[PDB]
Order: sequence, then structure tokens, then C-alpha cells
Amino acid sequence: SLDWQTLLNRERLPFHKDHDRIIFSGAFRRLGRKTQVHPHTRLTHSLEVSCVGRSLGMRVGETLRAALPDWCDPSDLGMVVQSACLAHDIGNPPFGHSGEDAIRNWFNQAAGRGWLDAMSETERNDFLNFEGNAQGFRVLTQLEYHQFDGGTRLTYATLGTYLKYPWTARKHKFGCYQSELPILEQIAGKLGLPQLEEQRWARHPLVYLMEAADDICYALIDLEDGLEMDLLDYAEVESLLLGLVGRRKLAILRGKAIEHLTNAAARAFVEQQDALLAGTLPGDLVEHMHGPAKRCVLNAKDMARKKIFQDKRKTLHEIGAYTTLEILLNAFCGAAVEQFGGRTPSFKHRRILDLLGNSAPDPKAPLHASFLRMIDFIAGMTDSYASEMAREM
Amino acid sequence: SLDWQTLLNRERLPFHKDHDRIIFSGAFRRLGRKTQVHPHTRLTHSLEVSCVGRSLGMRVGETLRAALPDWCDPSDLGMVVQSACLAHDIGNPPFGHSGEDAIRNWFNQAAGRGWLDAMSETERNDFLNFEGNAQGFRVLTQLEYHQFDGGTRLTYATLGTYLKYPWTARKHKFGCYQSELPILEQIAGKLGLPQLEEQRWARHPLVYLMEAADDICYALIDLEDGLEMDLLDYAEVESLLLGLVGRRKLAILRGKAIEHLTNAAARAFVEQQDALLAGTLPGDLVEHMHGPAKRCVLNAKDMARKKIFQDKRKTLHEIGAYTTLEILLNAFCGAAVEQFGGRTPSFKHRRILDLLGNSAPDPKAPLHASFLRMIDFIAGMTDSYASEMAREM
Amino acid sequence: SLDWQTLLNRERLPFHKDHDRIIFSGAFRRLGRKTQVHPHTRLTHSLEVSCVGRSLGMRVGETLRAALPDWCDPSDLGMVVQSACLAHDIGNPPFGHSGEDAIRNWFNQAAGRGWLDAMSETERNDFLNFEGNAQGFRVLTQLEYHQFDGGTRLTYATLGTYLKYPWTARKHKFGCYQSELPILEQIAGKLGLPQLEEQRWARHPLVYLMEAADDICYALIDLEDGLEMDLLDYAEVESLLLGLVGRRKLAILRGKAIEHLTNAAARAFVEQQDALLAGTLPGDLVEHMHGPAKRCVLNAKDMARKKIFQDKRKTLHEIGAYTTLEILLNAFCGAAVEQFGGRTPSFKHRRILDLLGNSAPDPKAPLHASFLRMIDFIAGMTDSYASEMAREM
Repeated sequence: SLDWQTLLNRERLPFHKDHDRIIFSGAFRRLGRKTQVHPHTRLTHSLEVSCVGRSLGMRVGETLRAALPDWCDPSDLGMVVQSACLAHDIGNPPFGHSGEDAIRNWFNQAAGRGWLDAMSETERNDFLNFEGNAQGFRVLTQLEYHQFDGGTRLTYATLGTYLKYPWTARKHKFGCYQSELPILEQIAGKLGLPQLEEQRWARHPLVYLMEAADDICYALIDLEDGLEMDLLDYAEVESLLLGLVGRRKLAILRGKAIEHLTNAAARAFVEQQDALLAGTLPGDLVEHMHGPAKRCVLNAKDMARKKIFQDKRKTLHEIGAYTTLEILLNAFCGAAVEQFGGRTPSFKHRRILDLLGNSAPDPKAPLHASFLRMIDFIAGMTDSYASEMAREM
Repeated sequence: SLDWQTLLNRERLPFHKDHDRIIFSGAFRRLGRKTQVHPHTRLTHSLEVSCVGRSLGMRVGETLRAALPDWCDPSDLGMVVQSACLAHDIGNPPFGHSGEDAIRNWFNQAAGRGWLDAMSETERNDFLNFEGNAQGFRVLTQLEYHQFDGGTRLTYATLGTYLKYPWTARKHKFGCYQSELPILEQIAGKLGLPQLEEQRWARHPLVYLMEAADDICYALIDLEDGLEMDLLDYAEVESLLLGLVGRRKLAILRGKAIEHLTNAAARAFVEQQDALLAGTLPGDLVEHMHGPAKRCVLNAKDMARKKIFQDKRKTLHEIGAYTTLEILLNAFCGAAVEQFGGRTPSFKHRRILDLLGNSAPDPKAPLHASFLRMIDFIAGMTDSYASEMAREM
Repeated sequence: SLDWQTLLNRERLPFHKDHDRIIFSGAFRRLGRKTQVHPHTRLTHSLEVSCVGRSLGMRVGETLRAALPDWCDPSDLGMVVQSACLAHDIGNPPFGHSGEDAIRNWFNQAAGRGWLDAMSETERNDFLNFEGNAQGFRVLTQLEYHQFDGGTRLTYATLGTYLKYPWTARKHKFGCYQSELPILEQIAGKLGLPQLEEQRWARHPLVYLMEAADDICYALIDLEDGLEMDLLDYAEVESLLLGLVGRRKLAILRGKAIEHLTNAAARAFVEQQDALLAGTLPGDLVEHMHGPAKRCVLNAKDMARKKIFQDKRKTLHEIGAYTTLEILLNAFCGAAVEQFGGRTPSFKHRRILDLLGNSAPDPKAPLHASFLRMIDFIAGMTDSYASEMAREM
């Protein structure tokens, strides 16, 4: 039974400090050199989503002030959501979503070769379903700052708000590696989140605001740079926006479109605290948005896919990305396998292992533990650094 | 006589909206592709400074709550400072500070050739003393969103907090072009800022927090990447930090160093509201910081200069930057001069003028007006776009 | 029983001519375009070592003048050592020591695939233990000038002095391929060198001077460019040198350090002619150097490894080198295997075989003979030519 007083637990593994720790982290900074594969970086996207996220949190924070702990002003609710929004894409690897797919699929292959036999079937699932949410969770709680001792040591509320997939790999979506399970359990516990299935907990309500803030921004801003990429026509974009509201003339429309969409998202979160604060709500917040808002998002996205996502230049770049990644995976994971169980790696792999020196995985460590170390490294790379190293390799 | 109720005027040319308009602007986004010249971009620097800025504003906001308008919570004071911090470096051209110097000095040369004769001596001063603060002011109030009609249309308070040099070119520091004078006058008026000299007003008090937030971050973070650039030794850095407090072991120190420096900055702003809220205070906030804090900043900076700024690789890159800029200035300003007064530009310059098409300066416009248009264009370029165009030119 | 009159046999497979033939050879010239893998070429290293080598030979030549054939002035003894020093590294492949390791290890792999089955187990050992000394020996006696008929046709003394590993592959160190055995036997015979084990002879005494001249130069000069590479600190280097003696201030120290080390090496060779001229001496000359000299070498080397050899940029370049080599080996050795025993090579390999045209291995030749031809070719390549061809391949 979700309680607004437990769901906003300020204890850590206040909200303003969560924000700063994320902004100063090397993982966040690297987003400035990480982009989605195009035919506007992951960092500028994260910043925009955090504005809309904060705004969403503040609106609902005002609307439901009496239901929230007396210590929590709306500006505090906005901060928790803003922070989660900044951390949201911190785990994706070079080449973004495409790189995510490239890694997941590279694993289904390496597996069909036994590279993963030394692993149980469950641990193996962690890689076969590689999702950036799981990697981001590990980065936030294990890799940054206090390594393997709380990590970024954020508030339980920010973490709960970050976890859109609070469950194990057991659509390919999950946000917790077999190695973070104890952490997810403790967090869920502190937030008083029901454990529906065994290794699956219920979502923290605020995750819905973060998600909504994310699709609101992809929806509108993808159109904007889809325009500066000459892949979209002004009239169509202007029409889609005017559709809900009633190049700088567009930024002004964009501004109004964002207001309405934020209002619509906020006035859907408030309308559904019953099915929200208890049990589960049917899918995502956008579906429960009123007609013209719910459609502006759908249509905007559909447009991006057709004219941007489907472009063949993008396709060809995604192939290059895939190849750059496999070259990397083959090398590091190959080295992980070569030294597993105390085996003496052959020359060439020793040097690949030296590249990490202090970050290298211990030879006597189980395969899952060491592969995680390889993925930590690769997933943390900036796009250019990845291509660079694949090349000079 | 500065009044905390007028100094926080929420009318515009609320603070949360100032923040978002800055984050969504093309000018801000471009900072992600703008760096200082090295031997960590201007965007990540801006983000960090804004965290420290917000924090400073919130601390003093709490400390002086009763002196502030009853509508202004500390979180509102932090937001005004955070916003000004985000806009602070929005006007610098490609190659950052080096590009700033390259442009200013390119003008002292072009002037010694008469390219500026068609201009009065005052208007000419605008370029001879080119400062990014003046360009940023024009970008915030004239170029973005509502072009030449309020621009970003920010709050008077954010603008007052942005203006660290609220005066005309009449150290080479000023933040108002001859063309923005009416705007500065109106702003100063709305904030009730004394007009000491004729074309020189008094600083808004919060500017001091923004400045302090800026040197606090350059001071500590320049050391950090000075380290990942192998130009600095861990022991020296650790020693300097331990000097005030008593690679991840450093981020933790960095964290503590920031707290102390923020505390020190806040507990200096409060100590001096008399010489602050009335007349002028001796220089900048750091000088009025207690012993170990005031020295940690000084020593950290001194260290960066010697080992980073002085590096000869940087020097050589600064030469390349200079050349890239002159190639650009020669082209666009050359074209500005060729068509001045209705003169028919010779071929080649017509094409350079075509590059702006809609942004091109009107042939019958005074030279100062058209040169401003050329600088708007060049200064807004990302580093790579500048080099790119100089090349393909 | 070693005899100073037989050990300096001037007959050939006088010392001044050995010197010139080496300097004019294409193999030696190519050292100017061959470097060790860095994070100063093999040619400048060879030149420096030859100065110290000559000097060593002249000092001991004076000290033991009455024990040497009455025709041999010290300047003649220096020349034999200087010549051997110039030839010393003439056999290493592109990427130097790293390339040496890359080839040896590429073979242990290709072997674990049967590419070497057509070869006996002994002949196979020649490649599994690939050492530049063996390749250099083949180049000096088989490849240059009078191909397969004496080669460079040097003096027996220079050759004996060149051979630091006068034995078969039967640390991975040996300097004679199965194909050069008859030559080593004849040489050893002419110099009257004991045949301890069956396919292993005793070292010519002067080899010790060559070796000492080599580590003396790596020891000091690696520090010098370790300095111009900013991987070392002046104080530490200056301290290490001052340690035995008691940027131009360093070249002067370097000069003194070299004198002392040469003196120390010379006054260790003379002290041990008994265990030298008969049977074997415990290891290498440096170990038998007095305290401060013996330690200056050890410490200087240890320093280079830690701060230069261990640098991760070097590691990554070594990976690139490995890959460039395997691409080459796979191609040429692959072609060697395809046509073995008169098999018709498939297209693509025919073209690879055409690249050598006249140097191509005869299809009816045993595999060891043809693989040797492939290694001759690859090992003789300059670093850039190797990378070039791997690329355009």
C-alpha cells in the first residue's frame, strides 16, 4: 500500500544534493559526447527532460500538497523528479539506443558459441536482455563516487523515481542486474513498494512523471532537429503543433505545446492516484492523457520514425556502430573468457586486460562478475572514444 | 538605494521559466560544442557553476529571509542565480576566451586599416573592447526567441544578476553594446540600480554570487581535468584541497571543498550587505572570503595557469584559433564593408552575404549595425563549425 | 679453449669493411624507419650503441694489448665490436620488440590450427620462438648482398661478436634458424668456440661488450626521450645520474654517466677473462659491474618500464601493431600454406604471391623454407610500409 510519506524517503543508499551529485559525475558529463545515431546530444536531451520533469513535479506537488508529507514543498517534489530525469539515460552505451540493441544482440550471438557457458542461465539473461536502465542502475548505485559502497549515494526517493523497471530480467525491459538485486530489495523496502511477483516490485508513482517528461521531449524536440536536418517540413510540424494549441515562430509554438503537454500530463497523474498509489495503472501516463494531447505525442513520434528513424543513412550508420561495438565486445569479453578460472590468457589479450589495469576483472571471479566489468567499461565510453579504440585496435 | 523588493522584480523585458527558456535556447545548446582551448565543455562548466550558484542563492536566501520580499522563498533566490549562471557564458565565440581575445585584437588591426572609419569612435569602441558579456547580453535580449523584441524575455532580476558589467565600453570589461543601451537603461531602472557615472550603473548584488560560483568551479574543476590531462600531480591537488578541508577519493574531497567554498562565499555575502546594498563593494566576493578559502581559490587558479594555461601546446592551438577567426572576420566583415552605403560588393563577397540570406545585414544600415550582425553570426558558431567553414572557404 | 688469436679470425664467410657493408645495406638503412612502440629510432639507437661499443673495445683493447694478436691494435678491437653493434638489431620486424612478440605469439596460434603441420616439430620451433637475433643472423649471412652465398660476407670475428645466442631453438632466446645451422657450425669452428651441448656453442667473449653497450644505451637514453615525452621528471633522472657521478645540463651529465658506465663495463671484462676465455661466465657483464654502476643501470631500466613501458597508450598501440602483423601473416603465410606441395592457391592468394614475384617461395619447397621467405619479407618491412600494406589490403 503506497504511502506518500514513505515514497519520499529522504534517507540514502537533500534532493538538491541528489541533483548536484548527478551533474558533477563523470558518467553524466560523458553524455555531452554521446548522441543517438542520426542520418542535440543525450546531454541536452537529458537537460530538457529535466526541466519538464521538474515542472511536472511542481504542478502535481501543488495540486496534492495536503496529501504530501508536511515537509515536502512542491519545489521539493519537482527536484526529486528533475534528478531522476538527469540520471535516466546515464547508463546507455556509445551510439545510444542503437548501441543498446547492438550489445544485446551481440550477446545472443556470443552465447550461440558458448562464450557464456561458464555462466548460469539466469546470469546469462542479464546480458541477453541488456537494457540501459539496468546499466544506469548499476552506475548510480555501484560505479560512481563510493564504488561498490552506495555509489552516488542518492536519496531512496530519487532512486525509486529513477527505476522505471524495478525488476529482474526474469520488449526486453528490466532495470536490475542479478548483481544489484540486494540493492533493489533494500530500496523497494525503504520506499514500501509491494513485491507483486517474486523478483518484481511495483513502480514508484513518480516514475510516470519522468517517463512522461521523456516522451514529451522526444516527441517535440525530435521534430525540431528533424527540421534542422531537413528531414521534416515546417508546415507539417506547425500543423501538428497547432493541432493541440489554439524557425523562432516555432520555438514559440514549441513553448506553448510543452505547456499544454505538461498540463495534460500533470492533470492525468492527479486524476489517477487510486490506481496509482495502489496496485498498477494501465501502461504509461500518455495513454491517460486527454484526446488532443494524447494524439499530439503519438503523431509526433510516428512522424519521427517514418521520416527520421527510417532514413537509410541512419541505417547504414547503425551498421557501423554495430561493428565498432562487436570489435570491442569481442576484444574485452574475449579476454574475460580467456582468463576465466585462472586460465593464462594468451598474449594480445593480456594487453587488452592491461588497458583497465586497476579496473580489470579478477581472474578468479565468476564470469558474470567479470563480464559486468567489461560492459561497465564499454558502456561508459563516449561515442568517439569507442570508435577511436576500435580503430587503433 | 538598493531595495531587496525592487532588486527581485519579477516583471520581464517565473524564475523557473527563465531557467527553462535558457536551457531550450539554441545559444545555450551550442555550448555543448564549445570548449576552452586546451593543450569538459563550456556547457558542463555552465551546469556545474549553476549548481553552486543555486546553492549559494539558497543559503543566503535562508540567512536573509526576513529581508526579502515575503513572496521569495530561498529556492526562488537560488533559481534567479542558477538562471543567470546558465546564461553567463552564452555569448562567447568559438575557442572561448582565446577566441574572445582573437576577435578583440583582430579589430584593433582591421581598425588600423580603416575598415571601421565609416563608424563613429564610440561605436568603434564596441568592437575594440569585444567582451563576451556584451555579446551574451545582446543574445539574451535581442537575438533569441522574440528577435529584437525582448529576446528571451527574461525576468528583470535574472537579467540584473546576469550583468556583471552593467555599463558601456566608454581590463577591457563591459557588458552593453551601444545598441543595447536603451535595454540596459530600462532594466537598471526597473531594478532601481543607481547610475553612478553617466553610462555606468551599479551592479546587482546577486552578480557577486554568480561570479563567486564561477571562480569556485574554475578553481576546483580546472584542477580535476588538469589531472585527467596529466598536467597536474595528484599529491599537489590533494594537498591544495586538504589545505582547506580537515580519482574518486578526490571527487569526494572535491565535494567537501565545494561545500566549504560555498559556505565561505555565502558567509561573506551576508557579512557585507551594507557596502553591498548601497554603493559599491571592493572588488569581488572571493577577496572578502576568510583566509583558507580565499587562498584555496587563489592557489588553485595560480596552479592552473602555470601548468595548464602556460602549456605550449595550448599556445599553438590558440594560434590556430586566431587564424580561423581572422579568416572568418576578414570574410564577413570584409563583405560588410564592401556593401556599406549601397556599394555593389564584388563577386565572392555577394556569396559570403548569401550564406546568411535572411540574416544578412541591410546594405543601407549603418556600419555598426551590420558589423554587429556579422559578429552575431560568428560568435554563435560552434568551434567545429567555425573551423569547418574557414576551411571549406 | 678460447684463443684470442682464433677469436679474431679475419677470414670471412678488414673490420672496417665489415662496418661499411653494414652501413650501406638496405636492411640497416631501413632501421631509420623502424621504431620501438611508444606511448629516436632503432637506427639512432644502433648508432649510439656502436659508439659505446667501439669505446668499450678500444679500452679493453689497450688494457689487454699483449694478449691480443700482434696485428690487432685497440682501434681494430673497437671496430669489430662497433660493427657487431650496428648489426645487432638489424633483424627485428616492424614495431620492434612488440612486433617480435606479436609474431612469435601469432605462430603459437596458427600452429593451434595446423597451419604448421606440414612442418616437422623442430622446424616448427623456429617460428614458435621467433627471435630477432635469429632473423638478423639470416639477414647477415643469407639475405643481403650475395644472397644465399655468404650474404654480407663479414669477418668471422664480427659474426661471432654478433651472435649473442649461438645456438638452436632446441626466455625464448636463440639466434640460429634450422636453415642457418651449417653456417653457425662453420663460424663456430673458425673461431674455435666449444660446442658445449650438441646444437649449442659457447659465446664469443666480445658479445658481452656488445650486450653491455646495448643496455648502457637503453638505460640512459630511454630516460632522455622518456623526458622529452613528459613521462619522466628531471629531478628523478638527474638524481639517478648524480647517483653514479660525483636539458643540456643533462646531456652533460649523460656524457659523464656514459664514461663511467663504459669504464665500469671495461673494468669487468678485463677482471674476468678466466671465466670468460674458458667455459662460461655467470650471465651478463652488468651483473659483474661494481656497485653504483651496476645499480644505475638496474634503476634506470626499472624506471623506464614503470613510467614508459607500462603506459597504457603504448599498450593500445601494441594492440594495433599486433593486428597489423596478423593481417600480414595471415595473408602471406596463408598463401604459403595454400600452395604447399604443388596445391593450386585460390585466387586472391595468387595475387599475394605475385607481390613478391621473384622473392615468392617455390611451390615445391618444404613449408619451413617457404615460411622463412614470408618472414624475411614481413620482418624486413619498415613500420609505415607494414601498416600501409595491411591497410590497402
